[PDB]
Amino acid sequence: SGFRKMAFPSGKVEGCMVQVTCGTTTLNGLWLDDVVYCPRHVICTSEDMLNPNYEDLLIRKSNHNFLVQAGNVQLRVIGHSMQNCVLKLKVDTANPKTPKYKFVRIQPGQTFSVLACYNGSPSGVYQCAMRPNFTIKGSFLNGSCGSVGFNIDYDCVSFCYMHHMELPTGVHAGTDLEGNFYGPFVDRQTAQAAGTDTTITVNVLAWLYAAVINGDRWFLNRFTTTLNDFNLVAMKYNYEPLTQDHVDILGPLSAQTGIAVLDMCASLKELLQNGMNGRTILGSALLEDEFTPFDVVRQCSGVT
Amino acid sequence: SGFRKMAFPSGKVEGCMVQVTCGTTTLNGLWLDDVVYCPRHVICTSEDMLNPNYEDLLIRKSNHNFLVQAGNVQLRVIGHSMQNCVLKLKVDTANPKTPKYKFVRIQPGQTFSVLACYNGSPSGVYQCAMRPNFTIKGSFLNGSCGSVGFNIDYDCVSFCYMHHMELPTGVHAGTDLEGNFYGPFVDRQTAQAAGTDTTITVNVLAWLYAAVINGDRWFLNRFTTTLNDFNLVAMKYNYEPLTQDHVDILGPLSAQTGIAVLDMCASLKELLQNGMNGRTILGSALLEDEFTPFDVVRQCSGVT
Ligand SMILES: *CC(=O)N1CCN(Cc2cccc3c(CCNC(C)=O)c[nH]c23)CC1
Ligand SMILES: *CC(=O)N1CCN(Cc2cccc3c(CCNC(C)=O)c[nH]c23)CC1
Repeated sequence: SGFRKMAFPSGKVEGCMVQVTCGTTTLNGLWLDDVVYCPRHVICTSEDMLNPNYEDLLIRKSNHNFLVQAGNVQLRVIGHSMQNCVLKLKVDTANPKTPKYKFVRIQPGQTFSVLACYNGSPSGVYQCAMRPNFTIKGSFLNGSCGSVGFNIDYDCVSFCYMHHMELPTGVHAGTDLEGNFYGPFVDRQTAQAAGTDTTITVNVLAWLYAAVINGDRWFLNRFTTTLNDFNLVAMKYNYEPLTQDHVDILGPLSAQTGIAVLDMCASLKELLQNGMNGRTILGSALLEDEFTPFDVVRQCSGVT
Repeated sequence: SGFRKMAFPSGKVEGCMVQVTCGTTTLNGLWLDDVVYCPRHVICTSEDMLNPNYEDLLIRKSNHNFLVQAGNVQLRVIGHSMQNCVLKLKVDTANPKTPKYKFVRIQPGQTFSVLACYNGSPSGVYQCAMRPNFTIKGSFLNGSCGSVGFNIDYDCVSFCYMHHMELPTGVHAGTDLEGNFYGPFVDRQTAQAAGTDTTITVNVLAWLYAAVINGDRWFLNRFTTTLNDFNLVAMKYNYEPLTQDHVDILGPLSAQTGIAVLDMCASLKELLQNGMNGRTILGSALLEDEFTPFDVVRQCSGVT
């Protein structure tokens, strides 16, 4: 027992990290097979960052301008191309440590692990959720760009994120591995509005189910509610409206604990309206929304 | 910017994990060079767990009874010995993936990453602190025993923990890599008192410094305090007394932010006496104590 914000083991991704340098700018790249993927802003200087014309900036660059170093060994760049906001540098050597992998575009509300890197070297790993507003609340300093987010299903790494920027608000924005940004963000140093964020209701309910499984039960009550009633409360407190799809995903946890999903909604309703009266749930003094129903089941069943 | 409970990249440790089976019991082992380290209770059945005589149980076992599997390859066991609460199985093959490593006994209040494993397969990674009462609040299910805790300094892994047990209270106990338990715990299925836990004061102050660096400043006040005064409040709220050694360790963060350590103590004093009035600090609604001053500096400076 016990419940922690657990990230996937990062080994398979550490073996893919490389340093990409173009001119004076250095960031991280992801080496899979004979291709290195990195943010296209590796070709900018601070002089260009306010309003870059990426097509024009990339035209002044040749394969020999992209310096790719895997730890201490230099990769020979034999092709370069821009796809959306990523650069794909074809190298002459396939990464011997390339795991089985997929490129996936995750949905808002889903979670993933991030391997923060600096100069191609992994520094740490943590679990994130893609916010409903398509930002992530990460931990990224200058040089962390090109660090990736991923999920691991047995032997397969599904890469879902590459870090590109920090908003003036301190939240993070990035792309899928095809270079398409999550959200309305553009890779330009400009004021950018992150939309109104909401709390991921299905994840809070999943975490309440994890709390019951792990012993924390004080919040369970004698009440029930309806999806309509619950959603009136969800709206007042800026929670995502709960749908039957969310109830269906919570089915396994509802079955394991014997607590009907709408009964758990009534516990959540009372916690929203009354607060936690100074108590904690799974060591937290707030309602946690960064565990999906899949994460809770995995952490409570023991999947490797 | 941004602040997260970040664990070390687990790659170097994933390459050391093996499955150890003895009779019907399976747990995890750590393969470093030609030795596999695992909890000695791998030789028990539930029939033995209430009051085992480990010396007698180990005498009924031969090298061929210890089945060690590294992923899909079987290791040949050529020696076995018990050191405190660990077994050391000498194998005929040195682990090709053995990183540079040390065995260290961490101090209470220090942090480390845990790579939770099942059947020799890594499932996830999270950051822990060794509680002042020598327990850890982890996430471990049956079969997780033998999972290890560690720190990573550039290329060197310092193994500090091996998981052995869950107390009836749900907290976790284990040993250093010489098999010596942290705390008064014994590897026997019996009622065991974890001492009174305290909050790691120097870590809460370190996390308040991380909050200031990352923008969360609402808690800073116009007050100061003394070590004596602060410690009267620390005692009332079950915080560890602050010493000059703790002030000295906070020196770098005090210098970086320009907030004198005793001024930060006065902010902490007011948070303890007044609570957080429904506000948050670094996304938390409670005072976080699982970041050391070293962790905060590493996460805020970018060390890989
Ligand atoms: C992650 C990293 O290493 N960074 C250093 C280079 N920075 C360049 C860059 C790229 C795209 C968008 C940028 C913005 C958006 C506005 N943000 C702020 C804080 O003003 C700023 N710099 C950008 C990315 C970060
Ligand atoms: C971690 C793991 O895989 N476990 C399964 C085997 N268990 C055996 C064991 C070893 C040492 C001490 C034990 C206790 C102490 C009392 N705890 C409770 C909850 O009653 C129980 N089982 C023990 C360890 C866990």
